[PDB]
Amino acid sequence: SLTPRCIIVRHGQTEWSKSGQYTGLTDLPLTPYGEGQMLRTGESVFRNNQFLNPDNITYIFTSPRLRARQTVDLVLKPLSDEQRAKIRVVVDDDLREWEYGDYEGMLTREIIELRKSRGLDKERPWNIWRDGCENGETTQQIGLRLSRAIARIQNLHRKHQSEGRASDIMVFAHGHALRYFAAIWFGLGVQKKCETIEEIQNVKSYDDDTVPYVKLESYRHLVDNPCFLLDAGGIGVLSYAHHNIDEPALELAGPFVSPPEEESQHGDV
Amino acid sequence: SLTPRCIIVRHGQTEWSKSGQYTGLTDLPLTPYGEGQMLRTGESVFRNNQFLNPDNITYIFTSPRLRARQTVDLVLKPLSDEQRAKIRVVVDDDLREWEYGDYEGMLTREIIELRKSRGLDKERPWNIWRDGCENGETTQQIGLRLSRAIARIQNLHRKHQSEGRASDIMVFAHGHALRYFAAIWFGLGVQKKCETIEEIQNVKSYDDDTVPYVKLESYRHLVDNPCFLLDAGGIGVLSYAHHNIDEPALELAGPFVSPPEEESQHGDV
Repeated sequence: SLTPRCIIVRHGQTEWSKSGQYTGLTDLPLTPYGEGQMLRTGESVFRNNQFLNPDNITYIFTSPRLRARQTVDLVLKPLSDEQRAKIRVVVDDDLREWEYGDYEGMLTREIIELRKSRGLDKERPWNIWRDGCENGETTQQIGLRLSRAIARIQNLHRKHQSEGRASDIMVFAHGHALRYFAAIWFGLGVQKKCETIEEIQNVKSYDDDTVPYVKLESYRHLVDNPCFLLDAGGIGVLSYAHHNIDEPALELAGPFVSPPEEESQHGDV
Repeated sequence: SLTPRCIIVRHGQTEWSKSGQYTGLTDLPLTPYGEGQMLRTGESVFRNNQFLNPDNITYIFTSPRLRARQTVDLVLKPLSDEQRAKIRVVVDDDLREWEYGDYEGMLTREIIELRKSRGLDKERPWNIWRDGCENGETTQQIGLRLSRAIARIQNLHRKHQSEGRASDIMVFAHGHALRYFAAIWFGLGVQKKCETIEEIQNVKSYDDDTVPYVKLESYRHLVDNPCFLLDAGGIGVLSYAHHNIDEPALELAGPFVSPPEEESQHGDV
């Protein structure tokens, strides 16, 4: 049985993303170049079934944003209808971009200037991962919501594996969000217990009965930059050491997966 | 001008790697499956110049091991002689696999059993990133050599970029070593100053005048598992935030690089 993966994909280029602007809840479309960019992506990741075999895909999660949903269609173009029917696509609000608040639409340079004029960052420079965004999200808020996504996904993965099924789940979302996502997948940042009303409640971010909700004891958030680079159309491959869904890991993935019988990993413990 | 990348590739499958055995200085060849594995990889990475353009490759570093060297030839089969003449290949002893010492050739379960019989790991289970290997390397020793290779690589990157050249450097090495490499690339583990005689001296690990030696002030080593997965023939993409060689980053790399005019990244600071 194949080791499960969660394969994260940033939406294609939008106008703001190309220009360095922070795009959160603003619902921009893919630019023409962005479209072609995701069309060629899907083509390249499905080519001959070596990197991604549509038979092994169980779930595809998507941020509600247009740009992300557009990317789903475009990347999945090489699939047949038969292939598409076996796959569940779930819209999940937990997957949105960091809510930029006051900073929506701005450039870094501008954010710094705006904050400076407000008396902020007097001792150290702004750092979104620590500080979050005025009238937008703190690092804890996005850590939390991403953690519930992750736990849902890992839970599907465990059930699938335990059923003897291979399972590739995809996530199409955003630049800050996915870097964040991948950072906590493999253990960066800090563990915090779920205490406040927000930290405990079911905010109902998706509507799909076949995706069990995972009620978290605790969650993860970052306090600093994880140092990931993720351009539009960038892909990350998240997964597991020693076939153990308890040892989440970031995969340095080559163009094709080895069958378990041909894999090269040391044993656990 | 394009952001430089250090593209790390684990050697193809060997008989020991396939079976879970620790392969350090033992100089195994690729299995036939391994060869085919890296022939197909090279083809897939050079396919249409979108992921890797031979034009942009300046340096290829390789561990001295046979398996790594074999992989270099195999991955580069798609190249013309003209293309290969513009690329320098540098054998670097600093890029070898962790020296497993007493554990060479063994399996993890076997390592644990041997250590337990010696009275070790009485309070917590063996962890190589903290503990290293009996009559092999400490984590600090491999941290050190890897740090020297990185420093030399980032050095070339900076020079090439400052000369207005793109720069893709490849590194072909090993499972533990590469994960370790990527881990320190982007900031995991701990900074330690170079104090002891080993920590300061030039061990002369490669022989190529065109590669400047970098005399380190301090270096990095891990103290725990960075949680990367890296099969035989796996590939990671290391790089930089905001085109600043001062901000090393791991890239979640899609099938193709965007021209800087098409890239989607927030400004720095």
